[PDB]
Amino acid sequence: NVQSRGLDVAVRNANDGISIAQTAEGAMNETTNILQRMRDLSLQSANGSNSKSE
Amino acid sequence: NVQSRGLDVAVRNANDGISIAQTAEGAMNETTNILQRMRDLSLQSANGSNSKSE
Repeated sequence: NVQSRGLDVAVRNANDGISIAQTAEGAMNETTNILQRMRDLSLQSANGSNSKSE
Repeated sequence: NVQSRGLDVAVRNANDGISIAQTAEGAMNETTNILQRMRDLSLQSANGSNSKSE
């Protein structure tokens, strides 16, 4: 009965660690989207056609 | 006749010993339930998702 209760808590604890990993990965999702946008703007800005104003 | 009376008293003393042992065990029944709950809380607190507040 002590092990059964401890396994109930253990499943709750694995779910909580699942949630922290989920929330973090979701935040990294927008970090990837933002970084890719910077990369496209960097390629565009490297073109020789561009002047200094743009 | 003396042994018959002393045996009647002996059953009374055996029953009183049963009563005391029974009560002491009923109290230890709740000591077990309280300790098991304390163990569930400790397992939950050992999780890393918790902050100092929890």
